[PDB]
Amino acid sequence: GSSGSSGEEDWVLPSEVEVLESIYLDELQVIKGNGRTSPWEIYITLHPATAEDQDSQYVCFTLVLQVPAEYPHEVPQISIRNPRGLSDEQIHTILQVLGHVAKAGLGTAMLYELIEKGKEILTDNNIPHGQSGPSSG
Repeated sequence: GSSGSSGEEDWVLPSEVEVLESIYLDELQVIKGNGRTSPWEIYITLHPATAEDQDSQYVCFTLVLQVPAEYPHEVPQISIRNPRGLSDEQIHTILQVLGHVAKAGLGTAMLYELIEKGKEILTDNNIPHGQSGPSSG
């Protein structure tokens, strides 16, 4: 909703990716597009700083980051893929939070950050849902 006859050939989205590809070369995967939207889809599976991790990571979620054409102007579509251990409830929170970070970091690089948050979030709700019913309420 903004008359945009023409802008500039600048994009920070890629400027940040070129770096991430070096750090999370494998820890994260990036995808390119074509056409007008040419949305860049990126995936990554974060894990808690739990001890057992040393061997295996029971809980894990492939943080999906879909960077549209507007980006950064437009926050990347955040979605939890292959949510292990986490429940519909927990997952819901992860998204809401992760999203907040983006909206707050609009116009500027956020992807990198958005990812970090995911790690922390889980760290807290690492343990799987036990007894049915929220203790607090």
